[PDB]
Amino acid sequence: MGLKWTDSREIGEALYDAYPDLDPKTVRFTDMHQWICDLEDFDDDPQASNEKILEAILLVWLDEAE
Repeated sequence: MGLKWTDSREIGEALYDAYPDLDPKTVRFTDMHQWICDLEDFDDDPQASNEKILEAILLVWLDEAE
């Protein structure tokens, strides 16, 4: 039981927490999925990263970062 796809907010905060130096506008779904799948705390499904799944996480990263 780690970071879950539906739990995009906790993930968004995780991303901004670990990567406050990175701008979520320049971060694409691909790039984000690399780091989010690289997360040691991440534990759900590495393949079911639906676009809107990654998008929700990207959008919340935008929300937190700015």
